[PDB]
Amino acid sequence: SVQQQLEALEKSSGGRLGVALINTADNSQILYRADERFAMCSTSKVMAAAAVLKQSESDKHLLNQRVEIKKSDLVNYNPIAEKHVNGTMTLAELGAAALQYSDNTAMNKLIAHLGGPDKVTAFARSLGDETFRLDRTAPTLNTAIPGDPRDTTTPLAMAQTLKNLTLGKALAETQRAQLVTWLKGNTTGSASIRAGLPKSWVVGDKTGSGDYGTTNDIAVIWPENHAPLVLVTYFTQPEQKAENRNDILAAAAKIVTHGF
Repeated sequence: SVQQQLEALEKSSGGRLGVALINTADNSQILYRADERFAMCSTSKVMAAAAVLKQSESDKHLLNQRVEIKKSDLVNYNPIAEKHVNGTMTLAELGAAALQYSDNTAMNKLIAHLGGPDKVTAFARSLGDETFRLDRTAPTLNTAIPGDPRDTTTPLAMAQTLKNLTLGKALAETQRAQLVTWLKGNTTGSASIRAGLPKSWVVGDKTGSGDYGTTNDIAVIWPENHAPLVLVTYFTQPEQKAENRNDILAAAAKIVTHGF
């Protein structure tokens, strides 16, 4: 019935829905188009921040390293970085801004620090993720053109990697905890996966939206009396100027976390 419910949701939606839920109680999964590629949009910011966290494991000064913010670094959506023009932000602060506010300047500074989008890909590969690819900086990583492989992954690959990052083997403990803290403090996800869940469940997530009405969210969810769930909900539409549809992500989240 869960499969039927997701099929029905997609049927009405006017787009293409991708879901992967991993239930860490038993490693079971709920999958819907989970091996199809979707543009990640800002969900990719998790991988860039995590790559810097990985580096910080072997450089105790890295997270407090100053990064100069200049007016020319501002792009299309940078609510935190714009406050710091002519000043500095630390790499930790850039991670926080990228994840909790989806700050594009912050994402770009993380990418630049790492040595370019391909370094983020290499980090994902180092985690066993064969699917993730980062090709561009922000905001062009949000073009989300149907069939374009740039800046894409699959729901299952991203769920597996988010699990490894937040609950599993990817990062040292202090860094894992930092990533979790960041995701829990996200400000941009109220109407997405979170809106489909019991209000008191603890959740960390990263949203992403782009053209083609591409509307995404990746989450780690801690029920009150059950093992964590890792959930990726990706959604994209056929027309370039389609509205984004966080409601669909909330609906999908409700479907797959029910009976629980």
